[PDB]
Amino acid sequence: MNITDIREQFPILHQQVNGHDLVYLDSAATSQKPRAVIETLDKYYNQYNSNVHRGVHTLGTRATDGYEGAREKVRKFINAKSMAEIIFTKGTTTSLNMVALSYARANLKPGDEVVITYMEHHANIIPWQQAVKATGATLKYIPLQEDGTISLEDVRETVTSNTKIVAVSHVSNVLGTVNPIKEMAKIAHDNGAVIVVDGAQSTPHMKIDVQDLDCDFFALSSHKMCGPTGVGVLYGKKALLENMEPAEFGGEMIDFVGLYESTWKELPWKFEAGTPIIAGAIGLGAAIDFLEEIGLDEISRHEHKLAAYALERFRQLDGVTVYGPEERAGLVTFNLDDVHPHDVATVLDAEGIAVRAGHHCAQPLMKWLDVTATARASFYLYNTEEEIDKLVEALQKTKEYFTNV
Amino acid sequence: MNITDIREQFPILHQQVNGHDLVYLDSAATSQKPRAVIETLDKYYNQYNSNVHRGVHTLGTRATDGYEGAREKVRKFINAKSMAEIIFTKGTTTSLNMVALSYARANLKPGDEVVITYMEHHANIIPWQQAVKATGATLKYIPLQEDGTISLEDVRETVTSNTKIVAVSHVSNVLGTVNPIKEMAKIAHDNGAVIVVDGAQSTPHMKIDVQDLDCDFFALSSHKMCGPTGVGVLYGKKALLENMEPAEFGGEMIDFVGLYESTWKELPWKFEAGTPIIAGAIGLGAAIDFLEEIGLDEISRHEHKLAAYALERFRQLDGVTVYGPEERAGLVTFNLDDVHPHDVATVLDAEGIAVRAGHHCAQPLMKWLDVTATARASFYLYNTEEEIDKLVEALQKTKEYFTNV
Repeated sequence: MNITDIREQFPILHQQVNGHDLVYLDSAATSQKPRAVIETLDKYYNQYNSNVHRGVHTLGTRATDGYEGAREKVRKFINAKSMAEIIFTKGTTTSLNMVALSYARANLKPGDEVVITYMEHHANIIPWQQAVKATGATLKYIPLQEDGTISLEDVRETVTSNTKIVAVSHVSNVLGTVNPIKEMAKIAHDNGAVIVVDGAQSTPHMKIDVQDLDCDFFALSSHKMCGPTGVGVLYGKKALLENMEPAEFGGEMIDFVGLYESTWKELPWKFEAGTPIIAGAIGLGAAIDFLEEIGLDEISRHEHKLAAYALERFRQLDGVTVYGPEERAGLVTFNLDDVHPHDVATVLDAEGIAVRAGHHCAQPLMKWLDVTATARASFYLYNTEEEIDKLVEALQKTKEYFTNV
Repeated sequence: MNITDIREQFPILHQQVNGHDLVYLDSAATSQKPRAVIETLDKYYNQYNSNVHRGVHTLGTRATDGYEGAREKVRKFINAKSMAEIIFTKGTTTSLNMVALSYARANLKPGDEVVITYMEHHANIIPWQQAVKATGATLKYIPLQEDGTISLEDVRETVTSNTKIVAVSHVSNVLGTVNPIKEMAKIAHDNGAVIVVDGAQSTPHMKIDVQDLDCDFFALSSHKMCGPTGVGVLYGKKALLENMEPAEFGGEMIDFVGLYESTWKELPWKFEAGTPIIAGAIGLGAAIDFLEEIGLDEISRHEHKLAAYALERFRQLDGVTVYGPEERAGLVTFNLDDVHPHDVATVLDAEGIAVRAGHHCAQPLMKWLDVTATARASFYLYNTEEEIDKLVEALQKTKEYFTNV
C-alpha cells in the first residue's frame, strides 16, 4: 500500500489554500474521490446514460446493466446473501429514516422500547424520537463508560424483553469508538428485538460482513467512502424487508396500478420509487472496486497507524484534551484549553489545514462530554504522518498565538 | 438557435449503435447532458468537494457557496419569491411523496377529497392513493375529453367544496397534452383546495413561472432537463411549507436535539436531512445556466416545430395511430396496427433509433386509451427533423417487414 501512488489518483489533494499545501483532515465529514470514480461518472454521461429497467434500446440496456451491476458489487462488498437485500437510497440518513418509517412505525405499541446510545449521530436519533412519539412507545439510552465505550453489561441492563429495536453506530464519528455490534446483535435477538446499525463511519474504513455481524439492518453513505454524493445503501435481512411496506410510492416500484389500489414490485425495487440515482450508484460501484483493489484490511491498518501516531503526538502537546478511547478508528476529536474550537479550525485553515469544529451532529454526546463544541481531525487512505506533524505543529503555534494574545 | 452547435456539446450523441448513427428519441424517459454539466461535476470533485454548511475551511466554504448558489439559480429559473421555497430532493417522485406525507396526511379527514386526472404518471397517483387510505379520505378522477385534454368544466364539476388537494401534471409524458394549470389553480383555490403540479415534463421544455401559475406546490426532476441523475426540486409556497412537518429527520435539519425532543431549522433546510446531494445540485444549477443561455422560449419553439413535423409525417403512414391532441409538447406516443410496440422498439433499435415501448408509468391512462401498451418517440433541444425522417422511414420498413412476415 503505497501512499504516494494512492494520493496521485486524487486530483483535489494537489493544490494550495492560503498559500500552503492543502492538508485535508476532514474525511469523517466527507471523503475525496479518485480519478477512477470521477471518470466512471464521466464515461456514464459521455457514453451510455439512458433510463433503466426498460432495455428496449441499446443504451438503456447498458445503463441498466451498469446500475444493477453496481447493486451486485455492493452485495458482495458487505457480504449480503442477496441483491434483494440491497436498496439504493440517497444516504445513511434516508436509509435509517426508511427503517424508522416502514419498520418501527408498524411494529411499535405502548410498552415497547427503542434503545439507542448517547454517542449516536443525529441521523440515528431523531428518526427514533419521531417513531416513538408516533406510536406511544418509549426511547431509552445505553449509558457510556468514562472512556466513551459501551459495556456489554450496560447493554444487557438497558435492553429488555419489551425492546423491539436496538439502534447503534458501528463507529462513532466523534469518539472514534468501534462498538461491539456483533455481541450487541446477540443481546438484541435474545430479547426479541432487531438491531439497526449505522455503518456510515465504518464502511469506508474497515471490511463489513453483515452475515458475521448478524445485523438486521445496516446503513452506509457513498460520499464518505470515495464515492459520489447523494447516494447510500440500506441493507436489511430479506425476511424483514419482505414484510415492510414501501416508504415512498411511484413508478418503478409498482407491479399493477388500479384507480384506487396498487401492488408492489418484489425486492429490492419495492423500495426504489421513481427514476433511480443511476450515475451515482454506478460511481459507488467504482468506489468499491477502487477500495477492494487497495484492500480494506490494508486501509484499516494504515488508519490504525495514523491514529496511534496522532494520539501519541497529541499527548506531546500541553493543554490539549482528546475525547474517547485509545483503541479507535482514524480520527481525533479534541479541544485546546482556553481556545474555542471554531477559532482553532479558522487558524488551521490559514495554514492550509482542513478540520471540523462544532457538535459533529452529536449534541447529546457533547452534553455527555460536558462541552459545547470540539474540533476534529479525521484521516483516510490518502493521509500521511507528515500531515499529522503539520496539524500538531499548527496546534502548538495556535496555543502560543492565543497565549501572546 | 443552431442545432449543429448545440449537438456538438453532447458527446453521447456522436456514436453508432448496431452499425447506424445513434438517433436518440427517448428524452421524455431521460435527457442527455452537455459538456458544461459534466465538466461542472468534474470540477467539483477535482477541486472543491467538501461537506457544506460548516464553512470553517476554505474548500467547505466553496462547496457551500456552490450548493446554495445553485438553490438561487433554481429560485430564479422558476420565478419563486424565495430560496426558502426551493427544497432539493432526489427527484419529482420524492418531491410529490413529500407533499403526500407532510401536507396531505396532516390535512385530510373522512369527507375530504383528493382530485387527480386519468392521464397522471404513477408518481402523481400512488402517493395520493396511500394518503387517502391512511386518512379515510376519498380519491376522485377528473375525466378526459376524447382527444386526451381536460376541460375546465369537468374540472369545475369534479372539484367541490370538500376537495382539499388537486394534483395534476403540467405536461403529460404520454399524450403530450399541456394542461391548463393556471386556470385549474383558480378552480382549486375557489373551492378551498391547494393545487400540486407535477412539472417533470414541462420544466425541461418551457419556461416555468410559479407566481403566474399560482401553484401551491410544483415538482421537477434534474435528469430530464440536461442535469445529473438523483436530484430534483420541490417548490412550495412558503406559508404552506412553514406549517408542514419534515418528511425525514436527521442531522442538518435540526436546531436543537435533546434526548427525546428536537426543534427544526428554518426553511428550506427543515426539509433537507443528512448530507445533501451536493455535486448533483451544483450540476443542476449548471444545466439551468446552459438552458437559460439557449433560451427556454427558443427550445419550446424548436420542439413545437419538431412536434408539428412529426405529427404530419406520422399522418403519412398507413396503419399508425397517434394518441392525444394536435397542440402538444415534443413527443408522439403511437402504435402500429397489428405490431406489438415492444417489437416496434426492438426493430428501431436495430436501426440505431432509441424509443420507449410499454405503459410509460401511466397504467390508468393506457386503460382509458383501451390499449395494453404503446410506443413513444420524444424530442429535445438536440433533435432534428432529419432524425424524425429516419424514425418515419423505419416505421414504414417495420410495417412492410411484419407484413412480409
